[PDB]
Amino acid sequence: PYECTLCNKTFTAKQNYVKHMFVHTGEKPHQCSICWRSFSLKDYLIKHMVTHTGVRAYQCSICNKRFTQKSSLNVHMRLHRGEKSYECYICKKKFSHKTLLERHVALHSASN
DNA sequence: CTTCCTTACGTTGAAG
DNA sequence: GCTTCAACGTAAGGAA
Ligand SMILES: [Zn+2]
Ligand SMILES: [Zn+2]
Ligand SMILES: [Zn+2]
Ligand SMILES: [Zn+2]
Repeated sequence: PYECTLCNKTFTAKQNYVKHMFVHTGEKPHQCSICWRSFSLKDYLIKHMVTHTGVRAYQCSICNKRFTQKSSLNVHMRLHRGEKSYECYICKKKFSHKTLLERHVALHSASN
């Protein structure tokens, strides 16, 4: 029900509406006391502080590799699921089409 | 190729 | 019940 006069965007709650209008003001009052960069919202600065501490709190449950963020970990999860590959049950090689495995399995048949 | 690092939205749930 | 408002979640996309 909340709309931005400028960029014309609707928000569900008032919190994101109030924050969005402050970002428009360009003001950045949340400063990192290590590198002295400023940020418009505190939640942004909280994420920036990881670049100094080096903590990697977001660990994948599969390969156990840790990341600086959850967005970085979310996109990493798109790699543990991908296109399947057929497997010759003799030489254990992989193939990308069934008609390719049938032509290869038929090779093991002719010679033996 | 991945990952870092930035921003922008969202709902949930203590706490007045 | 009605307001925050912090702590998360989702995602995008150039930089490293
Ligand atoms: Zn706007
Ligand atoms: Zn800093
Ligand atoms: Zn993983
Ligand atoms: Zn084979």
